[PDB]
Amino acid sequence: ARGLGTARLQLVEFSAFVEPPDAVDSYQRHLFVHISQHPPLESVDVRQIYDKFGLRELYDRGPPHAFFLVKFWADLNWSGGFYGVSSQYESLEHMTLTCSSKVCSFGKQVVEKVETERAQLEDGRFVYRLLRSPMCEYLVNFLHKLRQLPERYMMNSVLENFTILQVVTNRDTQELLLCTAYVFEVSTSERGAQHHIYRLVR
Ligand SMILES: *CCC(=O)n1cc2cccc(Nc3cccc(C(F)(F)F)c3)c2c1
Repeated sequence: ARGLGTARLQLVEFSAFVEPPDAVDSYQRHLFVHISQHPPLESVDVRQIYDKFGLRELYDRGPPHAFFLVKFWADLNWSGGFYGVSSQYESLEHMTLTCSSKVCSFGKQVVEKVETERAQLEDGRFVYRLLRSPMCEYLVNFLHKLRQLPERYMMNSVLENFTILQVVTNRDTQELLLCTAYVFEVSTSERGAQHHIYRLVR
């Protein structure tokens, strides 16, 4: 694969953002993370991130190529605005998707989010839109609380135990389509949000 996504279901865009209250007057938005997919990928052993998450249960269930690892270098420099998460997938089949998002701190599932979104025909492609979903209030507080840590390495220390498991399944057939594991560091002030996309093997 050359990017995040199987060839049965591919991730177009994924972003967690904030819009300040004066975005109505003049629109700006700040990206905590961002993936835009609109050279093959490097390999990471899934046995090496088992402790951070069920990943082993899902991986043995398969298929292996559906599993990806993304690390974010989040932008945490930017209160009371809207906090949003947007996801967008594309496929050549017409499916109904179930997208579970399990957020674990220290391996303990803190928040889980399950969503359903059915296909839409758009220019020879089937587009799945989960745009502008409000962020969990826990995650807004955690992002807030992480923001005034006095040191960058303390932020990285806390984020060492903070993981997100993305599970996208065909709702009708119950089969797994895409699985992404998110591991977090914090980017510097001068750099924006960044990602690297690995592929989980073995
Ligand atoms: C709790 C449900 C929710 O609103 N939600 C669904 C998600 C799916 C995937 C990822 C995230 N959150 C996320 C993504 C990137 C970076 C962050 C961080 F807070 F900046 F660390 C959070 C959510 C949130």
